[PDB]
Amino acid sequence: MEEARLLVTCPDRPGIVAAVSGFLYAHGANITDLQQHSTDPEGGTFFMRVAFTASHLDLARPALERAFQEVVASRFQMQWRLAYASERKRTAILVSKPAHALLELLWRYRVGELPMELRLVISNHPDHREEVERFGIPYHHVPVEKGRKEEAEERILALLEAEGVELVVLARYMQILSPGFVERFPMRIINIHHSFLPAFAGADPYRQAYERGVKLIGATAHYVTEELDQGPIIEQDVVRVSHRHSVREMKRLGRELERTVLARAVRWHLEDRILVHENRTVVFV
Amino acid sequence: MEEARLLVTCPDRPGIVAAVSGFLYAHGANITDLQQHSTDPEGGTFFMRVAFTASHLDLARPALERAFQEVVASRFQMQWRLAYASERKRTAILVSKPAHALLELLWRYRVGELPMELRLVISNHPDHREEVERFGIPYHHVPVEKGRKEEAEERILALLEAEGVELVVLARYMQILSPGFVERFPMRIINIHHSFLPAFAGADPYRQAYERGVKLIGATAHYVTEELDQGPIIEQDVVRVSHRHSVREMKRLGRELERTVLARAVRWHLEDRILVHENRTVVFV
Amino acid sequence: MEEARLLVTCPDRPGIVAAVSGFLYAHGANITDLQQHSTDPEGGTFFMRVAFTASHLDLARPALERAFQEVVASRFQMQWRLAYASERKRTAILVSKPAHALLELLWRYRVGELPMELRLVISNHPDHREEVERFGIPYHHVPVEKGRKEEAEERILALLEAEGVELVVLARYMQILSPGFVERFPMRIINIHHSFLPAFAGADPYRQAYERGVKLIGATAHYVTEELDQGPIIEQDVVRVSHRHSVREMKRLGRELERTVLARAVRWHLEDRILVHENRTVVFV
Amino acid sequence: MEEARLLVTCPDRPGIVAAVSGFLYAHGANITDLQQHSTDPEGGTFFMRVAFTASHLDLARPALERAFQEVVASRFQMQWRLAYASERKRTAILVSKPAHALLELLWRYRVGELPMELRLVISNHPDHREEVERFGIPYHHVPVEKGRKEEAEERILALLEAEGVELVVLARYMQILSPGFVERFPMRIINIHHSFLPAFAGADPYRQAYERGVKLIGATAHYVTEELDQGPIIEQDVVRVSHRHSVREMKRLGRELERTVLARAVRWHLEDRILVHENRTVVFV
Repeated sequence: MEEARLLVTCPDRPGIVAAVSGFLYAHGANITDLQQHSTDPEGGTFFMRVAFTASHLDLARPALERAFQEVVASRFQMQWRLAYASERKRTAILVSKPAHALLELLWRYRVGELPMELRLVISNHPDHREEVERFGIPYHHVPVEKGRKEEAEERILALLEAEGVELVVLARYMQILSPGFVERFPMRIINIHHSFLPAFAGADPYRQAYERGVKLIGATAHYVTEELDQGPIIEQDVVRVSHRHSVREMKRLGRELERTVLARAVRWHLEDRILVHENRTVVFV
Repeated sequence: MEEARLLVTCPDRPGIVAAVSGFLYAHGANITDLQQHSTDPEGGTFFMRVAFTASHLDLARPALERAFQEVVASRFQMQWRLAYASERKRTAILVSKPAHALLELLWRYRVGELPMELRLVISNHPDHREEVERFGIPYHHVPVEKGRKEEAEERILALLEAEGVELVVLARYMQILSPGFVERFPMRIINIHHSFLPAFAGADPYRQAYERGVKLIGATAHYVTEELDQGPIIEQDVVRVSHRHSVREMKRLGRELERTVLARAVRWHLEDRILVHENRTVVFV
Repeated sequence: MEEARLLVTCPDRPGIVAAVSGFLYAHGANITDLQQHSTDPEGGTFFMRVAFTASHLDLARPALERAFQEVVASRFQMQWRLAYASERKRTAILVSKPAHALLELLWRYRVGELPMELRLVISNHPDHREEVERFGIPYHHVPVEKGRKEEAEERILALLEAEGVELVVLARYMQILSPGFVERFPMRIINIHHSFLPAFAGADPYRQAYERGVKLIGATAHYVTEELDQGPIIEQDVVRVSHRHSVREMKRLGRELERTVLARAVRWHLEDRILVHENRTVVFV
Repeated sequence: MEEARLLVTCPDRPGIVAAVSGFLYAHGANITDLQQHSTDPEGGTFFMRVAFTASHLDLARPALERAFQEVVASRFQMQWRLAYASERKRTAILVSKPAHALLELLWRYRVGELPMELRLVISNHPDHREEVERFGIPYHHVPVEKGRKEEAEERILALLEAEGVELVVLARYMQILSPGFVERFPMRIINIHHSFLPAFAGADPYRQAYERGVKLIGATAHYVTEELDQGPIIEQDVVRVSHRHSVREMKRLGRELERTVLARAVRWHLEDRILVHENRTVVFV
């Protein structure tokens, strides 16, 4: 069967669920999943993901959209999107030196545990061409020269635009992205990075965490923003470490943690379970 | 504010959520929480817990019930219940020799983390009278004599009936309950017990688990049934153990695990998040 | 640098650690990891794993082994072993229809997370030939015909001998192994399989479970033994399930659980961290 | 039976385990637990905890201590300690407005899960007098007036001295302690407090967090030091949060996290499982 997903965010008022479930009912659909959240009882914002089925979710789609928009969307000033499971989001993976993130994604993709359409892997290094190509996926090596940054980014954009990339995944890509680039992929660029307690801003954090004697290693997957501030956090987790682990053993623990947290975030983004509002997310698991 | 909770279970058909959220909307309520589950897309059974607020949830209650029953309940052959947070379920704790379960409950109750009204603690032993009374709660020691079982149970029932006990919690009560007794507390008697992998039916399981070299200890909180088969499982969890732990150390791990799992189940039952159907539960966390 | 590992098991006696470490000291070795365990304070059996490095673990090895046998071993009646990290254990993987456990092993092996030397994969089905050989590993299909089981085992055994397999992993191999077969691999056959709370013995476990309303799913890896009883358990773990997950998604989590649990017991074995005594194990992680 | 614990720390050298265990053996002791650690393979510092029992740990103790000092200690330049389980450490608890951390300590102490000898509770508020004294523990209220902080510390110190406090626990004590105060309790003051990913420095942490859309909350227990920097971390842990939880329920989970995390570091300390070297700790659990 075909599963349609209705993602909705709007100002919190009474009757949104009644309106939506009621609209869907009149169009002969059957809710298979319904979740909602309100940042505040009265006032604030409303969030809802509704997964459902219905006969002929084909040419019956543009019409389903027109009606929802006229009948419900406009009434509640809703921000929404109707997504179908059969749809496979054209994605791209940018990567630099580290390969733990990329590999987990490629493999999880290969055994069919990530519902996407991986179009290509872009890297400012050649290191992974062999492994990536063995998966039947285009590997594009486009160097990132000093000052010649704009040089590189132009190619990358053309590349993604040519392929119709809807999602860009930074699998430990070590180069910064100008606000202009990020501007073309709003809440469409997922990134991963190391976290700690307390936070460790410096050179070789995995040496500073060990130096402070931390008992935890964190990792944070988030949406990338032009904004001066880190984008909407998607997922966060930690791996326990003890006096036992050496800078060598912590790094391995942190990678396993990173590739896991990142895949989790990508899987969620692909299953359409992430709703963004302001600089936070509402993840409907 | 006052929080009202609508628990509903019925045969799965399209339009239940539309009907319920729509009814609540017309009665000027605001959904603060909505969760639902369907055992099967088409066919099967429907479950839903709706927490909400509204002005004057007082004398506006019996009327809210009449309408829901005439307008929604009868239409969908629903099994339902309207519960209020201000309501404090009159409960009772039966206990025998072990005290880990009872203590966790008493304390969690004392620091206000269990929304109930503990009326009394019944025991077929005297062991805990001192601790229980220090909490300002009646301790009733009613022996359970050989063959004179019916003798004991009569007192216990009279006791609970006199107090208006709505929930009975077996905090490691070591005596069996005749089907007649259980018959007066349908899905109102929560119990806790040890679990393993593989299961260990015998004398001194905590010696057989250690003897088999298990790496896990389990505990299961469930509703008690006259039925020959263990009642609806509410919650289940495990605690990891290694070659290191001795029968002495496993027992301590299993108790900490039991009192935790049991309190969790009681807290859920009290917050009205447990829906029973057949011999399973749908817990809305 | 070469990491030597000393695994020792013997009747618990005072002074075993003194004798073992004193010996290693005299031989100019430095202990990098030391772990011990005693089943009982008085009497019982002692277990210990000592990882150390030393100048010239070259042909200095045989002498190291002779000296330990004479000076410490015979004296304490210990069953021991001295392994070298660089000795990648020649292993084989048996598999039937299900591929989740096989794939995990293959990928973790390729990414270097499993220190072994995969020599071959054997199956009573041809299904996985393409994928396994894509990893550069020989695929040998040996059907298992009712009545002709005898003939199958002999071939399987010929292949393992010709390859000098030291470890046999059953990644969800669905065919029974005769005691005659197992007798040839004392504590050298690791198997994986389902587990539930309560347990289940029938057709469709992930069915009788969804049926009982369990909140957990268990997986158990263990060495295989000739006798009736299941062999020493190596690792056990769980995955939380609920009302949300379906009978389908319950099987998916069960696979991801098994694959992780089995790969873990394999790595611990390959890393020489498992000691067996009776029908239980000591795992020094 | 009396369990003796030998905590040792010294410049990593070959033969330390040989010398320590050989010594204990000669003195007729039996090792029940042995754990060691080396920060670096070559050079660095060695850490070790040995739990053992022995015939007549009576006045045989001073001799045991003399002999170890002469034969092993001075030789390896080790900072060591020999603790006896029966020596219940005299401890004190400081607390301000928040009571969650205090209550947990009090209850776990009463139920016997914290091997210590609570001598007193001191607060710059009178709020908890009734509850603390209900546990049979003296309550001493010492206000902290701006400008009169000096006068407060002196009294607090007089109370601790008169009681012979060996361990000072800060169960969310909201007042600053002068270096002069801390200097009197080298590695003897355990404190607890919030932590986030990313961290937060302002008014209302559980506000700036709900603000950033974090999915975790952290708590860190650690010894207090005179210097600017936070002292050696003892334990760290987390609690997952989401969109579901509110700013209210985020504080509730944060309390339950802190109380558990602090009580854990306290028990490990009381059980002599913490060794400090520089600004980090080694925790042998």
